[PDB]
Amino acid sequence: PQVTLWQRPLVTIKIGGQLKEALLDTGADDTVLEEMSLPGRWKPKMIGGIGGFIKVRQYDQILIEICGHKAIGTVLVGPTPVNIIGRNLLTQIGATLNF
Amino acid sequence: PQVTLWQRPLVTIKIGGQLKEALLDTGADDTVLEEMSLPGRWKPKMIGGIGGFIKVRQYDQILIEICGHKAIGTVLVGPTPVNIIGRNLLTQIGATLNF
Ligand SMILES: O=C1N(Cc2ccc(CO)cc2)[C@H](Cc2ccccc2)[C@H](O)[C@@H](O)[C@@H](Cc2ccccc2)N1Cc1ccc(CO)cc1
Repeated sequence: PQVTLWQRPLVTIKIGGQLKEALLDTGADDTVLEEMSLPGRWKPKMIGGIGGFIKVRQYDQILIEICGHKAIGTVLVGPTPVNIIGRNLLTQIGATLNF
Repeated sequence: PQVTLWQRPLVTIKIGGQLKEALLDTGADDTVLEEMSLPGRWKPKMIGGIGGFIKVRQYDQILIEICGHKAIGTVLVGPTPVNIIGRNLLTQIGATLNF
């Protein structure tokens, strides 16, 4: 769909059986989700944002369905205030930015 | 321009006589720029991100030129590590997200 930016560009995702809303975020290189139940192995990573750094657990090869579209990739889970879909998955879904 | 997201979507901007590069960011409601010299005065605000909060100065009715396109809006100037163009100006240059 084409999304104007008058309102935050929020999408529904299903990950790990659960349904969330997430922000489409061209400024994030990676995806980061608030804290959740994901099975399996992960690694601690820390990421920096505005405001400072958080510690995050990195899960690889996670399937996400985002709007109708299905991607697989790394998701970082951690204390974010918002769920962010960043460019590692945006390029799989084929999102583009236009002006 | 149509911009795919395999690299960070950066553009050149001109603000207050100075040239800078900034990130086009759909996750960000507002524009926040690294510390620089701007005329006029300003109001102090606090914004929160990952990591937490920062203290910034709001300037309003600032002219920015972002690729060939001029826009006026509020700009937050503060200790961000990256210059960010958020939705308040992305709206004025007519940016859309498409997938
Ligand atoms: O911290 C933010 N990161 C940090 C970030 C870093 C890494 C990842 C995973 O790779 C995800 C997010 C981005 C901007 C940025 C990039 C790199 C370094 C520093 C900053 C993001 O792209 C922006 O959308 C919001 C995301 C956000 C939005 C709401 C609440 C929390 C987080 N922010 C914060 C932000 C908030 C308000 C404004 C002004 O309105 C601008 C930025």
